[PDB]
Amino acid sequence: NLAPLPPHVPEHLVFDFDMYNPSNLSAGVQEAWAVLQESNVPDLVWTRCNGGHWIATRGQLIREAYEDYRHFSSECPFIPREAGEAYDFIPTSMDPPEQRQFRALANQVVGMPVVDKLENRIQELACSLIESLRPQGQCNFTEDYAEPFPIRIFMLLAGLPEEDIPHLKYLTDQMTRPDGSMTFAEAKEALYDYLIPIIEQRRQKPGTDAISIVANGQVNGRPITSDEAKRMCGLLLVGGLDTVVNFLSFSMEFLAKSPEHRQELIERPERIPAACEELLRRFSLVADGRILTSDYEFHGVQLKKGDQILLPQMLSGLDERENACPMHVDFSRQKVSHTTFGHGSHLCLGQHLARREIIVTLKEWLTRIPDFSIAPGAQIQHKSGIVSGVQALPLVWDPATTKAV
Ligand code: HEM
Ligand SMILES: CC1(C)[C@@H]2CC[C@@]1(C)C(=O)C2
Ligand SMILES: [K+]
Repeated sequence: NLAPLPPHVPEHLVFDFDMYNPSNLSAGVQEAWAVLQESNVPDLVWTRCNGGHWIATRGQLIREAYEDYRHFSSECPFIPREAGEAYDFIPTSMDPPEQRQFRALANQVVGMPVVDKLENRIQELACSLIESLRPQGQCNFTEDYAEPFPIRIFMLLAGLPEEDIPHLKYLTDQMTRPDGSMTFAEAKEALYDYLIPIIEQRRQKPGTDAISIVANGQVNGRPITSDEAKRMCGLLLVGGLDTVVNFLSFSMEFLAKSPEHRQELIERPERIPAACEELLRRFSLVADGRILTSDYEFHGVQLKKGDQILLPQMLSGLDERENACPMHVDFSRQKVSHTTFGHGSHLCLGQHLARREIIVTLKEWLTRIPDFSIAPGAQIQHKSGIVSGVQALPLVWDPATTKAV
């Protein structure tokens, strides 16, 4: 249903896009969002779906809004309004200047030096999963690799038992793509209920895992509070359980459907990092936003204090004003423009971990299983939300064409 149009919002800017169930979803989720960049769609539209909110449709406006934290605050960064209001993860719910001391701490548990320390385990897990799959000649990619690989790495980093994954994964998914059994506030409450006693335990007896490091950390030289540590750990959990997991499935679906692209990476392994970047542009998948701190005129549109604005990270790289032939995957693309990992002061802290997971996946998979396709008959379905994803990805191949390492 459609929220009544607010008096201040011009009728000619109304485009009722539903970010949790977009009209054109069956053509693929990026395609469905890309309808916002068809001719005759303004740079900034209002949807009456999900309580009503603005959507910036072009990378120029998305970037500008992300840079301007004084007008576009991350205090309420999710749609619908109930979810954005409840949302209190650190650092994402804070604006500069107060945000920064918290980023620095988070960077200590997911930053480059940590990723370098994880490198061998990341490599081993990829190899163990793929080798185990190789003789079978099929898999359900979402459950058999896309989920266990990045998630087990995160649980290792966090010192959390893998048997807790089903519960934590369910809760994280309700925050990004709710099935309707839980509001965002209920899912958050449950994530914090899980975390509170582990945070307390690890402040009493500090270990070397990421929760211990955050919960015993300092921010600008003063001790972090129990409550702050919980709000940061919760975010780390969502990042670990619902980002790369989804991205790997878009990429693998594409590689399954495109022998010529796999062939390029098989003949030319050195291109994998570039291919990773071009897939991160084409299969970009996050869309969150900001709240207006004051009435503000932005690109000839009057925004009112309290208005929410969706600033889809997904859209910048798909905009033909940033990338010619944006729906085409070109691993040789010269200037790969995107905001897949966000933009401005909230630039993704997990991006080095993400790219390492993606590049290790591509290298290891294409080495052992160069030739695969979608299961015959399978109608691949995407799902949309704050993070988009793939419902199921059944793959098949002939074991005879695979290679043991
Ligand atoms: C394909 C993988 C990933 C994508 C596309 C992604 C995307 C994003 C985006 C767009 C933001 C900014 C959101 C905003 O400005 O409101 C962000 C922030 C963040 N990401 Fe990622 N991310 C990914 C992987 C990860 C992983 C694996 C982790 C950690 C386990 C993580 C940790 C974080 C954290 C802690 C922030 C908040 C930084 C801040 O608010 O200052 N990310 N990410
Ligand atoms: C938008 C995000 C991808 C970013 C990290 C996890 C996520 C869902 C957030 O709450 C901030
Ligand atoms: K909030």
